[PDB]
Amino acid sequence: VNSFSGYLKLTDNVYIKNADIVEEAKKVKPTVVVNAANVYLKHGGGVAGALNKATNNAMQVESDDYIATNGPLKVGGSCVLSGHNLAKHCLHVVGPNVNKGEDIQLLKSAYENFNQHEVLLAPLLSAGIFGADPIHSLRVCVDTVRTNVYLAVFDKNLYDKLVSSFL
Ligand SMILES: O=C1CCCN1Nc1cc(Nc2ccc3[nH]ncc3c2)ncn1
Repeated sequence: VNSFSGYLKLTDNVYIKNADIVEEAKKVKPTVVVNAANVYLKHGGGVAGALNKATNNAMQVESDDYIATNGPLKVGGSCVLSGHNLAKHCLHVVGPNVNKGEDIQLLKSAYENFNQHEVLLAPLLSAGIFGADPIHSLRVCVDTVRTNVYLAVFDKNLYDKLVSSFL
């Protein structure tokens, strides 16, 4: 039993809700919140911009030190950093950005990072400003993640379409 409330159950392990991931994180304080990161951990917009804003830019400060030490992430890769005031940990995961020409096959590799964590709050990878089809992202999530994932979808219209089209 966990504190996630109001989710629709899609499969044994995947749950979905129309919610602002920022507000959801502040309420549950999950062990892991997933960020829709880029390889430079530049949290300018989309989910990342919103999460970072909620940390008063502390996420960005921490991320800049991470990059200075380690260099950029790989597309499809991840790193674990602090969750600041939102969660114990933030799993920064880089899905492919279609608006940069990146290979959509890397979306499966991106979701594989979730399997290293028993329970996660997450957005749909490569959705929004990353330019992928969210219906496809949900399909890859369900077919790749085996741990317990609670998906937050900001747009109500999109949430309803994802549910109504789910196989
Ligand atoms: O819906 C999708 C599909 C893929 C990415 N994506 N976005 C989100 C957004 C979100 N929260 C949010 C929304 C608007 C905001 N403005 N300022 C802060 C802030 C926070 N929570 C979950 N997914």
